[PDB]
Amino acid sequence: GFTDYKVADITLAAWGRRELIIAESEMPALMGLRRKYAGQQPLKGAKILGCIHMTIQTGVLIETLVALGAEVRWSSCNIFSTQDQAAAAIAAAGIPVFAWKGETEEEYEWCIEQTILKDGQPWDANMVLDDGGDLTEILHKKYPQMLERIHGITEETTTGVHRLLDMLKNGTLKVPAINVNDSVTKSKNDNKYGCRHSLNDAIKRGTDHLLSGKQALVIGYGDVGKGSSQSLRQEGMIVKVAEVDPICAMQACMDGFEVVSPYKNGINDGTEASIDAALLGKIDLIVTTTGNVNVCDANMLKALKKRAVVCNIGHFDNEIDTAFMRKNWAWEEVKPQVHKIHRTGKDGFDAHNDDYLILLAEGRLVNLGNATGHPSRIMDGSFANQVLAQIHLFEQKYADLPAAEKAKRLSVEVLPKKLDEEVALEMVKGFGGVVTQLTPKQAEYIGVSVEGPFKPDTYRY
Amino acid sequence: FTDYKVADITLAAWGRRELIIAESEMPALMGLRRKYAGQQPLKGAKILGCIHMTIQTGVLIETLVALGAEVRWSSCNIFSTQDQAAAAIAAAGIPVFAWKGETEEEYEWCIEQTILKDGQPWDANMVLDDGGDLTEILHKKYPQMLERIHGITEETTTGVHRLLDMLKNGTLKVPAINVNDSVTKSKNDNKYGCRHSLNDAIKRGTDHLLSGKQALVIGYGDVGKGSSQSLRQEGMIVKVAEVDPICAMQACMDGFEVVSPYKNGINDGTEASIDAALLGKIDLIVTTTGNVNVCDANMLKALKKRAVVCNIGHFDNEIDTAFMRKNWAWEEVKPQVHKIHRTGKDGFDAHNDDYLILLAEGRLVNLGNATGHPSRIMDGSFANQVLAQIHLFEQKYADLPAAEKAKRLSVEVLPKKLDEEVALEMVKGFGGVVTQLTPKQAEYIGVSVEGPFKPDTYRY
Amino acid sequence: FTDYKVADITLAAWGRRELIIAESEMPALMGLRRKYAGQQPLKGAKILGCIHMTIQTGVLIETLVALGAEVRWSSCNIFSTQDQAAAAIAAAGIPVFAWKGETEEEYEWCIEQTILKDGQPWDANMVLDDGGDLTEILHKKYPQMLERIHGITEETTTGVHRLLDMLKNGTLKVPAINVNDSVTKSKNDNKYGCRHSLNDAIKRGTDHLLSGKQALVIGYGDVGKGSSQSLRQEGMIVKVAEVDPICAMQACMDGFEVVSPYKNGINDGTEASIDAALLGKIDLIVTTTGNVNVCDANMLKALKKRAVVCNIGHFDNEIDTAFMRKNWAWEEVKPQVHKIHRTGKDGFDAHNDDYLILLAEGRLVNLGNATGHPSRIMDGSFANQVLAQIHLFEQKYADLPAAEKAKRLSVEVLPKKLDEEVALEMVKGFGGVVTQLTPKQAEYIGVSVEGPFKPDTYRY
Amino acid sequence: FTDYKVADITLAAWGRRELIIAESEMPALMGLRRKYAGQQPLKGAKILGCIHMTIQTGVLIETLVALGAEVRWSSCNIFSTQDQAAAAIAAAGIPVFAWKGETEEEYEWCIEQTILKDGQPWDANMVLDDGGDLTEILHKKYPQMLERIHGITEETTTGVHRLLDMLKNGTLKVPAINVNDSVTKSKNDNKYGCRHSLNDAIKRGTDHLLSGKQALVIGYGDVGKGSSQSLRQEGMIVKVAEVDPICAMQACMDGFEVVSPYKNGINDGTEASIDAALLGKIDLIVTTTGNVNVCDANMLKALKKRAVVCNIGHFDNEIDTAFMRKNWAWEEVKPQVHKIHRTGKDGFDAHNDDYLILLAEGRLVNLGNATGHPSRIMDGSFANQVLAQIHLFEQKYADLPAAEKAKRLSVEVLPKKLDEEVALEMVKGFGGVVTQLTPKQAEYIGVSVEGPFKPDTYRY
Ligand SMILES: NC(=O)c1ccc[n+]([C@@H]2O[C@H](COP(=O)([O-])OP(=O)(O)OC[C@H]3O[C@@H](n4cnc5c(N)ncnc54)[C@H](O)[C@@H]3O)[C@@H](O)[C@H]2O)c1
Ligand SMILES: NC(=O)c1ccc[n+]([C@@H]2O[C@H](COP(=O)([O-])OP(=O)(O)OC[C@H]3O[C@@H](n4cnc5c(N)ncnc54)[C@H](O)[C@@H]3O)[C@@H](O)[C@H]2O)c1
Ligand SMILES: NC(=O)c1ccc[n+]([C@@H]2O[C@H](COP(=O)([O-])OP(=O)(O)OC[C@H]3O[C@@H](n4cnc5c(N)ncnc54)[C@H](O)[C@@H]3O)[C@@H](O)[C@H]2O)c1
Ligand SMILES: NC(=O)c1ccc[n+]([C@@H]2O[C@H](COP(=O)([O-])OP(=O)(O)OC[C@H]3O[C@@H](n4cnc5c(N)ncnc54)[C@H](O)[C@@H]3O)[C@@H](O)[C@H]2O)c1
Ligand SMILES: Nc1ncnc2[nH]cnc12
Ligand SMILES: Nc1ncnc2[nH]cnc12
Ligand SMILES: Nc1ncnc2[nH]cnc12
Ligand SMILES: [Zn+2]
Repeated sequence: GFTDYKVADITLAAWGRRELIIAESEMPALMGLRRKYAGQQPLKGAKILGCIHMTIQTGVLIETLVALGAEVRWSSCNIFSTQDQAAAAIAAAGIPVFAWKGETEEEYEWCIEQTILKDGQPWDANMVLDDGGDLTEILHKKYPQMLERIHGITEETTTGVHRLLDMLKNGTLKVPAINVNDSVTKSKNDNKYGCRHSLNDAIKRGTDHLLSGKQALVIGYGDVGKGSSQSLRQEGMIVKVAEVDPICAMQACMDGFEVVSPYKNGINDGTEASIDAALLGKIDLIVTTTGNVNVCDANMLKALKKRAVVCNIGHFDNEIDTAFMRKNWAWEEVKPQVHKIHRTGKDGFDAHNDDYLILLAEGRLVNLGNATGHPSRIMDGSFANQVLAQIHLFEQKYADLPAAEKAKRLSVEVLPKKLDEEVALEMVKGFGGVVTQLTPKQAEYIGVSVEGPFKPDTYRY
Repeated sequence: FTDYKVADITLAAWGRRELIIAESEMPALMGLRRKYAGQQPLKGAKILGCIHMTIQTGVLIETLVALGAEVRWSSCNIFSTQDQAAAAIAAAGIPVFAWKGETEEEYEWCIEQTILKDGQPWDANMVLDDGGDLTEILHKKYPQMLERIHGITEETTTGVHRLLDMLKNGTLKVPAINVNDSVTKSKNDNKYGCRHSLNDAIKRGTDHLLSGKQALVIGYGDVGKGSSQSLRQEGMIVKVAEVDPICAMQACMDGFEVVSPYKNGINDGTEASIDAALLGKIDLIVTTTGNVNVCDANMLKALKKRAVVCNIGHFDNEIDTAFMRKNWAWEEVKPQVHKIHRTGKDGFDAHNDDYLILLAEGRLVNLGNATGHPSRIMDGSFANQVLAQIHLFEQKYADLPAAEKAKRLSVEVLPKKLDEEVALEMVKGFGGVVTQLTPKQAEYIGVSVEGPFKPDTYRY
Repeated sequence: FTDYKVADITLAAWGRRELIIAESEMPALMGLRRKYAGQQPLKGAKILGCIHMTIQTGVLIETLVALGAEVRWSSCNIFSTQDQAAAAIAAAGIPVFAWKGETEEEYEWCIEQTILKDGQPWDANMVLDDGGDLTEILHKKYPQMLERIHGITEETTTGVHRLLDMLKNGTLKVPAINVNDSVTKSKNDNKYGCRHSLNDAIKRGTDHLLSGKQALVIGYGDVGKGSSQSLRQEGMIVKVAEVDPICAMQACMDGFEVVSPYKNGINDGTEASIDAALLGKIDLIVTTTGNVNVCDANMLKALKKRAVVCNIGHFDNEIDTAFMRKNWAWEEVKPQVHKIHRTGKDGFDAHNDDYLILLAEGRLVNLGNATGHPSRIMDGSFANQVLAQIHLFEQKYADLPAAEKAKRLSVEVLPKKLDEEVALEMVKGFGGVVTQLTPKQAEYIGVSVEGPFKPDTYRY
Repeated sequence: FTDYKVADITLAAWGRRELIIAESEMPALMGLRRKYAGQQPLKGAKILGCIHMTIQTGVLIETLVALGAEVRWSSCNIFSTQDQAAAAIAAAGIPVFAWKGETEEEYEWCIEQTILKDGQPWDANMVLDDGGDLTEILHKKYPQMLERIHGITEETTTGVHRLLDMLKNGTLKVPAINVNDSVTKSKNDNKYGCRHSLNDAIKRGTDHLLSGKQALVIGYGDVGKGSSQSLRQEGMIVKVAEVDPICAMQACMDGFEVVSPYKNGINDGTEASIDAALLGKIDLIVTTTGNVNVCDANMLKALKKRAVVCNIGHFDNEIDTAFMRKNWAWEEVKPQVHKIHRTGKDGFDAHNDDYLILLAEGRLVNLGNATGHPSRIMDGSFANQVLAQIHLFEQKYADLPAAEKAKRLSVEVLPKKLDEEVALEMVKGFGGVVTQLTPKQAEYIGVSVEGPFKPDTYRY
């Protein structure tokens, strides 16, 4: 009887299920939570609006939430990141999902709206799980009455957290949030090692280019930029790194990279004369990792070496000025999510023109657009933190609190270190790792309990 | 001038040549000399210093002096002094009591010579410490001196732990800056410094090939991360031990197998709990923890014949060297390199195969068997030290009214803005070029164009 | 009549777009097109080709044709064709019989379609082969055709071994060039190609994280060196098996532990000789040997649950997949990815935990589950192929008298000077700049300024 | 015993302690000592040896003696002797003339003391040489001695070139074994030895941070490959120069940018041909070529201020140090470390910023500023030397009639089977376990189960 979904092809469900069964075996933290909490049903009565890339890994997350008692309605947080077999397997399990690979922007917004509304009216949602803040923004702008009954938001990614903190600073945030991104088992696992795995993967799938011996420029050296620069350097690329943050730049130097700017002396005067044309004319690959806007700008695109590959692994596509390219240059599709952008003019191109760039995933997050994003064993950490964060906020029942008590709990918080450690331990056991137990004397010597937590909250890892 | 004690004053010219080179490798510190020369922000400061008397420390000392300070100096380890650096500092008219190869008694005597001048307490008003030994002696033996001291600037993880313990117990008498937890210290010195200097020290002491051999690194904090890289980049097969599952997760993701010396990780102190099969394959063990007895007697008994044993944490009690002194025979190979013969206490066969090689008698190996971290790394740590000395000296805690002392008695870190400023000088030293945000970009991410660029929660 | 057979001719435009990109990545091959355009050195050549029908092979084919040849083409593996490449070649009017996912019967039919044109032997006069299957079929079934063939140019290590065996037995009927042993082939394609494409294929088939997991690479020749790097650079903990102690020495020095699947390295053919403790910790096994049964049934039984098994040597008999077909149940995950359930032959539980994952049914994994080596690497191999075709075609062995044919049967390599010339074009493709020797320098080391730069004994 | 000259005989006990350690790191060489002690295959051999008088050479010498030889020894470089090794050898009753820091006159005198015993030619019958200086002196000055010599075993690439030049000109008087081109020498010592010892020597001489800095390695043969890895593994950004496009292709594929010091690679002797922008960014230049003047005066003028300059090829003429001696002022930092002030010849300002740092006066830096390659690597080279000495001594060329000498007068390598046997012992030293081929597998690949495993064409 179940029809409350919209996916590319329901017949892919059996394939998706085969891949979910494999992914379960690669996600011991998440599966450990399923086993530990199945009896208690800590999410019984939770009704979760979810908006995160509809991948196989998200499928295991969804089914864990459901196994713990929740009901959900789901969409993807990017137009190209859904794996159609994952979406189909979730729909076939009776779970509302509105997601397919290759959505238009209009369809993207419609999919989020289908999670929010059931049978033409607001669903009885009481929790939000978001990656990037688009669902959170729609709820605040269009559905404030729904937020009265929502207990919390659990936010996945750096960009989404920034958006929440902006709302909190402006006094416009209506429900408390957990910053899942800043668990160490998320930020220093997913953001870094996930991109290490999936950046080179996506570039190979899209282009099949040799990377060894070629020149790359990675814009940014935060967690994504660190993992991205390693993805490339481990393949034998000669990688240069750009940064605005001198501490991150110092790390890039010490890690063995030359630190450069696309602009002469680092100063963008807005003119083509401020571009380091000599530097850009030697770059074969540019990757944006910043979470910022226009860090690969029009003048940089004009100066790049002929046939350079351009991609973005930050959350939103506006890292690269693709609007400039759409307005001015001719796009030739090579295959899905791979375009040659011909710099010779807007109306048509010579099939044998040499003056083009190759753009991956139309500038949208390349790892998910041209490959399958991060691997299950990495997403295990992020998604175990999501489950714990959902349990915590659902149990706190913010929406049921009196006004004076809401005022004290309206915050953006992280999970306690003890839980971060518990996720990490399950990850380590998945690798067959064996953690040593402190003796009582050793635990006393460093001032911790034998079971942890092992570090002060100031610790950076 | 006679108010010093060093191994050999005639090494001064060599030390000075090396200081002049080190200046060229320390642009953050040299930038501070230029920036603050006019103000003389340390005029009237009288600084008790206790930190490894290396060439890099020499550049630190001379920066403090160039900013107006007077100092009295000792090393914080018996084997870490570079005798040419000590000589060059003494030859400049600066009181220094330090040499490579001190006894424990001589070590304590050197610290006491900084504290006392012409037989009585110096009129010290600032403390710069690495590991907390000087801080401990002042609190326990010279509490009256602390009434006139404005602050302590503490270099290293172990020393900071000790300060935070004092603050929690209410026994810390003056405010402190935790220099260790600047990012340009902890995530530069503690990690990349050990990356550079661990393999260096092992090569100088043993000249052993590392490629293809098996290592066990105990700990995966900043020092353990850098140490594991030092070995793996040489082609060692490195296994990592940890108690902290987050640090263990990082070791797995970084490409290491995570193992325990004890079966199932359970250290009951019995020989039966040792993973003898694992330890019997290890060619090199390195301790990085800041903890006690992490390479214990039963582990030492089980190690592969001819394994190398060393420690790069602050104190030698990471390894049970007392057990080895009590039970086994020590044959000096050359200074700071001993073969420890597991055949018994009273003599050894010159051709015995059942020995371990211990470096620096278990004391920090990078400084003991080589020269510690390189100048361009120590530039970051020591720029932070100078800024921290300026900050606490200018605050004049000792002279504050009682109500204001109560509010300022704390262990603090430097502001992120200054950490970034030190980083930028370091980056320029490499020829790196940082990009400047446009106004639109700065608005988009919610920061000022000049920084700071990250919230205080950020981990890098 | 369409004198081709491909999966889907509508993929031609896509293939053509990818050919145009690949041309830009293959400067040695495109340089040959330009250099030899005038001469048409392959005018009159009629080349039977059997090599993986990829985009890279497409550029090779079109270079041969641009130099005057006519060709008839098939793939040398059932899973290696890129259907868009085959379509683009068919659409250009070139006979090609190839698709991804051939049966063994279809594979042999495709080779036969190259050999026969319109129901009779084509008037072939040249052979280009990868692995020796076409060479074998010609000798076994069409020996009269070899009377008119001037030579064979053989791509890969396995094919060369087969040719040398024929030469030793007196069964080889035409001379050959060993293309594999150009340095710009063996030490480029076999090593760096596998470095690029092994981890690529494993990711596409499984999307498994590799970092922190345990791999066993069987063999450490050129393919094993590149394969081990592919995995270790992703953070795998890689162990290496070898029978050749020189290759094993290189693996140790490169930072790998060298192990055997068998106790003390001795296989007695029973499960008791398996190192079950070792195999029970392995997450991925990769065979690279060119040998037979190097991942045998007893090893397969002992592997860790849910281990990935794959082969990157030329033929699938490196792994005992016949044992698995006879005894265990195969569940297709997706094309070229099977779970092999060790619970029995007749069915499986969808939730069984005791399975292995086999890629490409044991056929070469880089081509089966991804797209093989990248264009910029295949540029070197395929430049050598073109040069080898030119050389043998020009020599005209088939036109020699019978007594002279007997004396001119050999297996030769290309001269070092040409290997250097290919390498120079590759380097220029990266933007590299080679220095020119001064006359004094060239005299000092005993070479010509233009090369060759090394004696024939040199191993690089 | 007085028939020696060393720096300080009292260092003998230290040398012996280090020899005993080195023995445990040299299982191939010690395996030969044990295997051949009974047979005494070198009984009656009288070996003139000229190779770096290190601890590793000490183990070599004592192995030759243990097998029956008598020797007379000198070093083949003025800065490479370890004085404790020389003392330990002299204290064992073995004639050795070597110390660290010889003058050129003393260097020649030391070689002459090996050649002459009590003022007259020794009754030498074998030569062991590293670089050809002893070989050249014998041919030019002592041709009568060569009549009674059975062979030369030559260690290094430069020496082999010199022998092959003599053979080509018809001036080589006795047969030679090219020890360099065993795989367990060239692809072990030349590459992995330099990987270990280059960064070691730079750190000992300068204590400079390498991570994040720019290096230029001139050459990408075995020494250049190992050198480039030594630097890149420490986090240097390494660029590579080459004249050989095949070696340059390998550098690109290995992840390096390939550059020339000269515009378009044309070294026309002019200042304007220097790529000033490139050289002005280089912090470290290392020469690895075996060629002459590859770091020339115009390059030295253009280098970044405070760049480090060193050579790891056999001879110091890779760098134009004569130009620097004639034009610039040298300030000794410490032994084997000079600042070269580009401000003029007559004195310098102690605070001048415009200088270069030269290590070991341009002589081989790994031996000059550190201890060269490690024992476990030199084990391979020196096991090959022992085998080569045995082979040529047993052949007794000097006793053959003139017509029979003609057939054996050649420069040859050891058989692959022996190369494999050395490698196996090396692998067992790491605890590696080689797999034994089954008879069916050996048949499949066409080899004997015991080896050799590869054709003579194989490049590894
Ligand atoms: N694709 C993925 O799977 C994935 C995974 C995790 C996070 N992300 C996204 O990637 C982005 C980066 O995340 P993060 O965790 O690395 O954030 P981060 O804050 O740790 O790092 C971003 C870095 O970009 C630098 N930067 C900003 N503007 C710059 C400019 N103009 N030039 C150069 N450098 C500049 C900043 O200084 C900072 O160090 C965010 O959008 C985040 O949501 C994507
Ligand atoms: N030698 C040097 O030049 C140098 C440089 C910087 C710091 N240090 C010293 O090195 C030590 C480590 O400093 P750090 O910054 O890395 O500290 P840290 O807190 O970052 O790391 C120490 C690690 O040891 C682990 N650990 C504790 N007990 C353990 C046990 N029994 N087994 C395994 N792991 C265990 C902890 O979990 C932690 O991750 C300190 O003593 C510090 O003062 C030395
Ligand atoms: N997939 C690809 O794209 C690709 C590329 C190049 C070559 N190849 C194929 O890969 C195979 C290997 O080629 P190669 O050039 O490396 O050959 P190689 O001769 O250089 O190396 C093969 C190695 O396998 C080792 N070996 C043999 N039997 C063994 C055993 N039982 N256990 C352990 N090690 C064993 C040998 O000692 C040898 O070192 C061949 O079949 C070749 O045709 C495939
Ligand atoms: N220091 C050590 O311990 C040590 C060890 C082994 C060998 N060596 C010596 O090192 C030298 C190199 O030995 P190798 O075995 O690497 O020789 P090799 O022939 O393998 O390599 C030398 C390389 O230098 C390149 N080259 C020549 N002239 C050049 C120039 N003008 N610019 C750039 N590149 C140029 C050549 O093309 C060649 O690839 C020899 O002198 C050898 O005796 C030293
Ligand atoms: N595989 C994945 N699933 C969900 N979110 C992701 N973010 C990055 N990779 C992802
Ligand atoms: N070189 C050095 N000088 C001072 N303190 C140090 N800590 C580590 N290395 C050091
Ligand atoms: N340690 C060493 N001893 C002898 N010859 C060498 N060549 C390189 N290193 C050496
Ligand atoms: Zn999102």
